Amino acid sequence: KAVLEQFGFPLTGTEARCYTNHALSYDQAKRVPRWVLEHISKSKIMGDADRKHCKFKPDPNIPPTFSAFNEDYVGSGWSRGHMAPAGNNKFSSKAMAETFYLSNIVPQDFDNNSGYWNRIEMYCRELTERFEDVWVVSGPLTLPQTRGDGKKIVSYQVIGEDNVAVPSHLYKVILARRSSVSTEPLALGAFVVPNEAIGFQPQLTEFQVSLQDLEKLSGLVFFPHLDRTSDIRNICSVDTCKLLDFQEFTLYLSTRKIEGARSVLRLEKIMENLKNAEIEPDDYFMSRYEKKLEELKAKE
Amino acid sequence: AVLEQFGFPLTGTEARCYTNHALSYDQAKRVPRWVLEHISKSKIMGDADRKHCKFKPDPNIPPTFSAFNEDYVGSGWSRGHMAPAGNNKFSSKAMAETFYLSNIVPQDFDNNSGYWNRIEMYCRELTERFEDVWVVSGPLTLPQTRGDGKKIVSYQVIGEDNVAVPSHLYKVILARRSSVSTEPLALGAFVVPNEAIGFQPQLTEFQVSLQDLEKLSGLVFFPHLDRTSDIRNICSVDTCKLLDFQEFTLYLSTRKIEGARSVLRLEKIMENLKNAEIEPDDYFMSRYEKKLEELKAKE
Ligand SMILES: [Mn+2]
Ligand SMILES: [Mn+2]
Repeated sequence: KAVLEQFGFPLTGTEARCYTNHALSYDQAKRVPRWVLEHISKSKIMGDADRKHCKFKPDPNIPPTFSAFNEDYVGSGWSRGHMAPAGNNKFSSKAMAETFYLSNIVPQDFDNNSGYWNRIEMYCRELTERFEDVWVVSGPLTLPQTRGDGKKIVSYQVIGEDNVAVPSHLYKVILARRSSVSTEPLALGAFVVPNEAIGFQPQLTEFQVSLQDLEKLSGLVFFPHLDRTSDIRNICSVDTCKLLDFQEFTLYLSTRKIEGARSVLRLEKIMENLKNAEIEPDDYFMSRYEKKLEELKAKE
Repeated sequence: AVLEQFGFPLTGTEARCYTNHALSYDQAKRVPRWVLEHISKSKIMGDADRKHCKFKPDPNIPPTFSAFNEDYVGSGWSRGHMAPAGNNKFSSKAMAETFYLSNIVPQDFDNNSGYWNRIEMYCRELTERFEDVWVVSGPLTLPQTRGDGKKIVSYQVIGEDNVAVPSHLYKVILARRSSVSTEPLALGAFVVPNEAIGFQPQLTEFQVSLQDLEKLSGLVFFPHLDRTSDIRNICSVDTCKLLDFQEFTLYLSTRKIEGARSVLRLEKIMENLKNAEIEPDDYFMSRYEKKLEELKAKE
């Protein structure tokens, strides 16, 4: 109607925004993304892109009045948690840098970010070994709880002067295709984890939800082009949905710390703590360990 | 375009246009984000009857993201129009569409029949002085500050479908005197809490800058409006005066006359009004004694 629209309808700002290796819809009221879609493959998760050189910055395309800023996060007790992981963009330093735009970031628990959420990310990358193409939609969720008088309440903290919303939960929708020629039905799974320290006791399936139920909670329709009348396999039935256990994940963490060891004694402590946990180093750990020891012997 | 092979997720925020209002829906909260309406002298006159309308789900909203009457009834909250039904007396179709729950928000009973209603009346009143009035209404969930400084957003969700109950409501009023007028435009933004508000607060207490409201709601109102141009504050070019108690209490009483189905209930409207230390004006006595003779001609 021209009369209503004479000075324009209000702008919500939810238009899809495309980047090198991810797309997102931004929530200008909460200063966080509504959803972030990415595609993962064997080649994308390989390359020389170094996360150490990347910096968090406001997304230059976002109107500043609706953008978050590093000052909102630093000192707030919450971490800047990627929705599209930086580890999924080793192939392109430009793609990785764009995952450090705050339009891709939500306030996330430190332990969750470096723990259970990281392991889900790793599981998503692992799926590329068994599937050729993997699509992932990540995003925040603000869920209700039942107050003492039975009534359901949504409560969430809001940090910084820009009032960046802290989600109560995080969701991931994983879609995997064996290949573009294959006749095998696609594998899909929806998962919802609280934005807090989880640990190693709960398996990923304990956080699995039906796609319908997640769409009702998030107010979103994921992968709308996907025809649901066809057969879509449960990813936790056709695949494993098993994250790394304590031993494997610690060995993985201790292997990464090798490359940052700036002294020989840092490097032996890494080995020390790994031995104290009775986790025997694997061949890959030793190769990097020996490589770094002679490297550090050749430096001042 | 390998990301799009199976489509980006759907937020469902596209503008939805109706006979006399438009809105953007929030599928997660099951309430509108904003509702824009245009008011004029002609629109607010006509034979469209409110009592012929029913609240119903919006037929164009996906049922999975829609609210239902079962969510509101018994929840302690009223179904509150953003675009009021009273602005569509010219068209029964327009009025019926304001009863789609896509235009509805959980609203405090007193706020809806009281302070918010009075604001709706002031907007209609503007059509005496401005030939065109645009209004954007919607809910707001704002944070409250704990004693330690932490800002917490806390709102209730009602019904099986978890319809969000907002803490505040907002209105953006834009008025133009005429399409041939050199006088500048008039604009104002207001934010009232979603609760009982008495008669002491004047509307200007709840007035906020349009910049602030936009930062709180994540919306850009009237983007095609040039803000470097001559844009006047609505409360300096107009009065921003709501009806006081006596004016409003009389307005409420004159309308309960038309619903009096018996004489004994018709004079109790007179009695309650006199016991309210308000004197019936001519319009009251006019329609009052008319309904009195009408009720003597029935039963
Ligand atoms: Mn992370
Ligand atoms: Mn109302």
